[PDB]
Amino acid sequence: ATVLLEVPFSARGDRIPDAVAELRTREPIRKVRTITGAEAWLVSSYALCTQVLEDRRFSMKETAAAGAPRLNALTVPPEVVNNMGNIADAGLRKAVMKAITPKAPGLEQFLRDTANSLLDNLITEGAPADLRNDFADPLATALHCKVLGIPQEDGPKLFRSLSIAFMSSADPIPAAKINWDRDIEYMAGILENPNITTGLMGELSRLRKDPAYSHVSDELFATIGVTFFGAGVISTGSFLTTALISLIQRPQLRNLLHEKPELIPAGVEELLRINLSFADGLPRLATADIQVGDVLVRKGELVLVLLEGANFDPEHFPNPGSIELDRPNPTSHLAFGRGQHFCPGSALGRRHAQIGIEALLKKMPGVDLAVPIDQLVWRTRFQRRIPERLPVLW
Ligand code: HEM
Ligand SMILES: NC(=O)c1cc(Cl)ccc1N
Repeated sequence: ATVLLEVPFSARGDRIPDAVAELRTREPIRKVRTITGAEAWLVSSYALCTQVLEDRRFSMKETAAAGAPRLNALTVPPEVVNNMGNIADAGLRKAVMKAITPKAPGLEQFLRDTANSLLDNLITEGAPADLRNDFADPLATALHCKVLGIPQEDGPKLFRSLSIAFMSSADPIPAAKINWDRDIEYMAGILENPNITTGLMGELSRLRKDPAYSHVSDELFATIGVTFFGAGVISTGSFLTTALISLIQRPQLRNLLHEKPELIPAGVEELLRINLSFADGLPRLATADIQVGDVLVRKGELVLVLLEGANFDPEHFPNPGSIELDRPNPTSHLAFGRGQHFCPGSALGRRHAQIGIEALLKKMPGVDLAVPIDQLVWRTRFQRRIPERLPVLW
């Protein structure tokens, strides 16, 4: 006899388990068990992932309901799961999004300079270098500090909350509350800080004093800075790191982008499509009985949308395991989600990786793993799959 199939299948972000294809072919929606012991539906075909993400009756908000089947424990106050709905209601949606485009003046030059300088330093210290801790993460952290308008020097302390903040835990994490509360006081201080006038926090400080926002709470303003810092640094640093590994593992692809750097955008778009950085399916709670393939999902039940199920579905991406820079549907992957909660930092996520890859390829054209790929240590019980250290030589 066997327990119900458990998720996640594997912390490894350098290979998709064979089980995913088997599941997608035989059972594109099946019952699994999460780390909390709750039952959920795993959706692993493009068509069904797309359906669940586009049907708002599969609610993100409701996952936070007391007594709901859970993927993992909340690392935030329950009202913060409705973050984007709260931002929408307070009239802050247009302002938040305009503040987080890679289109801001001199932001790209900032990324480029920062990536180059992180890289010059690696080269000066000599190989082996750690591309996660000493390149991709400081790059992400530096980008979000610039973007928020906060001092660069504050980034590493805020960054160190993230190994806890993005845990995927069966149980509540005392440390997450500590960090959350601390980082919220930090962001509040920043709203009251007369020198913080640029980026997202500079803008939020203005709107805060505007009579049109007089009834928006201080908690929400601080929450926006903590959440956008955390979600963004975690997501871009994780993505970049594992996209480097895929790049490294493909010297032919790396050559091509080195010769023809104008293909880098088309490359990152494939790197996003194939990325395994999201460790768990996207959770949603059925607010009604909804047919999904052969299964009638009952109101109250948890549904997990498996992003690599969609992104490696051969019915939508032929030869899905393969990076092809000339697919006719290149950006239709679900790497940023789909429908109501589509990632608001997608343009920023894209530029960060394009530039980080671009600079890496110029400075380190012979970049290569300095250990066998199996030696990478994968972070467990975490909402991203990342190698703890990315040791490389060049
Ligand atoms: C390449 C980097 C990134 C990847 C792969 C990525 C992935 C995603 C995905 C798949 C979702 C949808 C989650 C869901 O529907 O449950 C999402 C939502 C979100 N992301 Fe991004 N993301 C990235 C960069 C960013 C950046 C740069 C920011 C902002 C600085 C950001 C902040 C958010 C926030 C606040 C949400 C919630 C959207 C909502 O609830 O309506 N992430 N991220
Ligand atoms: N800074 C934090 O501790 C934190 C950040 C996010 Cl984005 C989510 C949960 C957290 N505890």
